[PDB]
Amino acid sequence: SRFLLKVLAANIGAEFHLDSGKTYIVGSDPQVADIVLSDMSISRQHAKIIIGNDNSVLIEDLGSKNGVIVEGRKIEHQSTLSANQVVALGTTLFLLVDYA
Repeated sequence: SRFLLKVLAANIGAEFHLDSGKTYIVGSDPQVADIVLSDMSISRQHAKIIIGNDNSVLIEDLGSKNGVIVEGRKIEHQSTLSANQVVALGTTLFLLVDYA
C-alpha cells in the first residue's frame, strides 16, 4: 500500500509519497529536513516519520520546540500514526493518506 503526506494548512497543498522502509524528517531547515516547511513555529528538525516495511507508520518527536500533536494529544516520545490522522507541528497541519 501507498502512503502520502499531505500538508493541510502555511505550505497548504504539498503532497509527498513516503516510501515503505524509509524515514523522513519534517522541519523548517532544508539542510536537515527531508520535508521542509517554512513556518517559524516548526523546529529546524521537528518530527520523524518512519514507514515500516509492513504498512505501519511511526512518528517521533525530535526535541521540537512546540511538540508533535496527533488528533489533539501531545506525543510523549514516539507513537503509531494511522492513515487519516491529523498531525499538528506548530501551526502547520498534515496527515497521511493511504491508497490500499
